Amino acid sequence: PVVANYENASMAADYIKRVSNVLPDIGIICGSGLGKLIEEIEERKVIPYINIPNFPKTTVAGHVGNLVLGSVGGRKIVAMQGRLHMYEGYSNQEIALPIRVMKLLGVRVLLITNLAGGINRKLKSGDFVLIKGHINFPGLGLNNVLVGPNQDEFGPRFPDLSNAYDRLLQQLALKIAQENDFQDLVHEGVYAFNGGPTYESPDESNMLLKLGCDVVGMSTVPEVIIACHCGIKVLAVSLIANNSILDAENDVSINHEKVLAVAEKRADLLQMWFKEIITRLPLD
Amino acid sequence: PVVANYENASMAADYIKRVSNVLPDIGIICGSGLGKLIEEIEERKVIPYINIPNFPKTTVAGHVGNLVLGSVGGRKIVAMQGRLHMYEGYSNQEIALPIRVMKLLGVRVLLITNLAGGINRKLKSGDFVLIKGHINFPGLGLNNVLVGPNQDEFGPRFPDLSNAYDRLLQQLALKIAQENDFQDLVHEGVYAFNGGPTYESPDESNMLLKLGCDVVGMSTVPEVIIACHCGIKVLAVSLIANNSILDAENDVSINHEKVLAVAEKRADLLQMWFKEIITRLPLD
Amino acid sequence: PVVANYENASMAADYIKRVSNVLPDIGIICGSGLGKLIEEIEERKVIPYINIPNFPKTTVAGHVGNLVLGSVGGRKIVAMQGRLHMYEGYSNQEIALPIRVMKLLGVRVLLITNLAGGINRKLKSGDFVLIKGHINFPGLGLNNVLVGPNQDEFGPRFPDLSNAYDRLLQQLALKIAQENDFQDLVHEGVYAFNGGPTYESPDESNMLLKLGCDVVGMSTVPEVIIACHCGIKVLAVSLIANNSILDAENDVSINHEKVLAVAEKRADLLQMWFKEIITRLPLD
Repeated sequence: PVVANYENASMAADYIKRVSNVLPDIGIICGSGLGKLIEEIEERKVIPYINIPNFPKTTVAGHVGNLVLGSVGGRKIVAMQGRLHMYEGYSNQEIALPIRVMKLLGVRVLLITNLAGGINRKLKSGDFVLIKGHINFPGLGLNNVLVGPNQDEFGPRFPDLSNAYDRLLQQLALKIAQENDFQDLVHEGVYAFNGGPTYESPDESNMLLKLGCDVVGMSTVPEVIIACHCGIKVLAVSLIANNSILDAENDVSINHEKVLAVAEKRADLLQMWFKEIITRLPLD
Repeated sequence: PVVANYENASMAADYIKRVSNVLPDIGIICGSGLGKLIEEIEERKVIPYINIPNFPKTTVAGHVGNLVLGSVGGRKIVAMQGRLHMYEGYSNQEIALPIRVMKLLGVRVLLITNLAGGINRKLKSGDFVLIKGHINFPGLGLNNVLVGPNQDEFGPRFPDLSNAYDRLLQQLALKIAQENDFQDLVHEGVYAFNGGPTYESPDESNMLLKLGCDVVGMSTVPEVIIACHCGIKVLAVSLIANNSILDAENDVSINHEKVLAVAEKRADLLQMWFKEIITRLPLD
Repeated sequence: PVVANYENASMAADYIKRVSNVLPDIGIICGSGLGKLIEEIEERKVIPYINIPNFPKTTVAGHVGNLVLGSVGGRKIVAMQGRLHMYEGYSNQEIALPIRVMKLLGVRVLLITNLAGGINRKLKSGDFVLIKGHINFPGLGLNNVLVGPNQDEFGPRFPDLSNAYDRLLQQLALKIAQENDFQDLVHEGVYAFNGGPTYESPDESNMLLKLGCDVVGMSTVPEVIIACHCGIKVLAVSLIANNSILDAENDVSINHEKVLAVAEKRADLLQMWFKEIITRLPLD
C-alpha cells in the first residue's frame, strides 16, 4: 500500500540518482497545458513513473507519467511530467511520496503552476496570480494531505503554514514581470482549494467571494503542504481561465476546452517567465 | 468492489430490461415519508436491488430496497424504493451506479424530493423549495461523489454545474402549483449539503445563513451531480421540516419524528403535484 | 476491522469491569500537557489499551495508551491516558468505541479539555473557553464521526446537537472559577473543528473570524458527537495557546512547543478546577 515514509522515498531516490546522474536543486510541477518548459530541459533524462520503485500507479487515469531531470537556465532541475491530482482518487501517501523524493534528491525550491477560476472582480481570463495564502476546504474537513501517521524524518506533526508561500520568491517573480513589461497581468491573492472535479457552482463562487477568496482551483495546496512540511520553499502561480463571478452573473458555463485555450494563449510567456526566475534564483 | 463503470452499469440495465419490459423516460427518487407516488405505478414491476447484478448491497442498513418500473400519468418511469444516502457509508461508486443504470435504461429527466431544514427566514414547516443551486460542502472538501477515475462513457472529467437544476422544470413545477392554488407554499432557493447524519448545529445554521444558504439537508446533491455528469435533467424539491434559525433562537430541537410528521402532512399534495408534472413533461 | 457496535463494546467493558473492579460515573479525556489530574487518581487501576479486547491499535503513532480507573474528589472515574485524534488517521469506528465502552461502564458525564487557537479578539494565551457550540467542518464535509451504519443500541440515526454542551455544567464550571477568583480567565465561545494536522492558515483564521467562530482546534468535536449520540452529558473546555488573528496580523508563527508551554503554565490550575467540578457534580 506504499506509505510515503523515509525508507520508501529513499529507495525511489536511489534509483533516480543512479539512472539520471543529475542532482537537482529545483523542482517543477506544471498546470495542464503549461508543460512547455520541460521541452527546454537540456541534457535531459526521462524516467517513467512506472520504472521508479514505490512511485504511485497511474495507469487507471493513464496519459503521460515521467520524471524529467536536466538543466534549465544554468540550474539542475527535476520535473513531474504528468501530475497527480487528488480528485482522481490518489491517496495522501501517493501525493506525498514524489515530493518527499524531490526532498531526498536535494530539491530546495518548488515551482508550481495551475489553472484556476477568478473570484476577485479585478481578475480577467489570462491573468496570473501569485498565491500568497490559501483556504484549504479539504484540510478543514479531515481530508488534509497530512492526515495519517507523521513521518518524523521529513517534518513535524503540526506544521505552521504562515510561510508556506515564500515572500522573496513572490517578489522575484513580480520583479521579472516588471522588467519584461507584463506586470499588468500579475496579481497576488488567496487561493481556495475546491477538491473537485466539478467546477465551483455559481453559488459556491458567490460564497467564496464573501469569504475573501481571490481564486479557486482543484490543485496545488496538497503539494504546497507536503513541501512546507519537509522544508522546501514554494512559489505557486495560478493562470486565470475565467472569472467565475462574472460568469455566474451572465449565466455562462466553464469548460475544460476553454480552460486549455487560455493555457495555450499564455504557455510561452509563462515558460519565459519561469526560465528567468530559475536563472535568478539564489545559489543557496 | 464494483466500480460504477460502463460495463457494470450495462449488466444491471440488461437484467432490468429483460425482467420488466419497461423502457422508462423518467426517474424518481423520493424523500423519506414521500413515497406514495410509487403506489400509483400502473402495470408495475418490482425488482429487489439484491436481484440486480452489480447493485449496491444494502443489508447492513436494511429496510426496503426495490427498483419499481411502470406507468405514471401516461409516462414510463423508474423509481428507487429505498434510497442510498452517503451518511450511511455508501461509496461514490455505490451512489453513482443506480443513476447511471437509469441513464442506460433511457431516463432523460430525474425528479427528486427530500426533507430539509429552513435557513431563510421566509421558510416555514410544510413549505416546498424548488432548488435552484447548491453549496456542496463535501465537494469542496474532497468528498465529491465524482472523486475517482472518470467514466468517460457517461460524461466529462470536469462538469460545470451552472445548469444542474433545469430552469424549465422549475418553471413548470411553479405553474402547476399556481393552477392548483398552493403557490403560496412554493419558494425557490439555494441548498446546502451537510454530509450528516447529525442535524446542523445551531451555530452551523447561523453560519449557513451568513453564507447565503436558504435550505440545508443531507441528501440529493450527490444524485444531482451524477445525473448532470451523464446529461440527465433534474428537478429537485425540498420539503421544509422546520426553520433551523428560529429553532436555534428558541432553543427548540429537531428530531426525525417531527420530520416524518411533516412528510405525512404534505405527502398526498406532493404526490398530486408530481403526477401532474409527469403528465405535463415534454415528450422530448 | 472492529466496528464500534454493541457486542464489541460489551466485550471490552466486560474485561475492564473484571480487571478494575471500578464502576465509573464520570469519564475524562485530556488535552496534550493537561494530564496531571490522572496523577490524583486514588485507588488507581491502569489498563493498557493493547490488553483490552477490541480497543484500537495505537502502536503506529506510539506513546502512552492506558485506560485509568479510580477515585477523584470522592467520585469514581475512568480516564483515557493517550488520546486518539482523527488527524492520526483513526477511523470513525476507532474513535467511537472507547466512548461507547465508557457508556457501558456507566459513565453519565464526560469532561474534556483541549488546546486551541483564539479567533475572537477578546482571547489571550492562557485563557480558558467553555465551549457552548461548534462549527464542524468535517461533519459538513461527509467526514462526520457518525458516518456509517447506525448502532441503534447506543442512539438514533439523526442526533440533534443543540444540547451537546450541557448548560448546567458550563454554569457550574464558571461558578467554581468565580469562587476561586480566576473568572477573568474564563470565557464562553463557539469552537471550529479544523481536521488538521496543519494549524489554521492565516487566511483560514480570517475566514473563521468572519463566520462567527471564537476558537479553532483539531479535536474534541468527534468525542462530543459520540457522547451526545449515546446520552452522555459533556463539559468541554479549550485552553487558548495563542490568538491566531493577532499572530496573522503580526506575522508570528504557531508551533507545538509554544502550545505545550502554555499547557504547562495552566496545567495545575486546570487540575484544581476539574477536581472541584467533579466534587460538585450531582450524584444523579
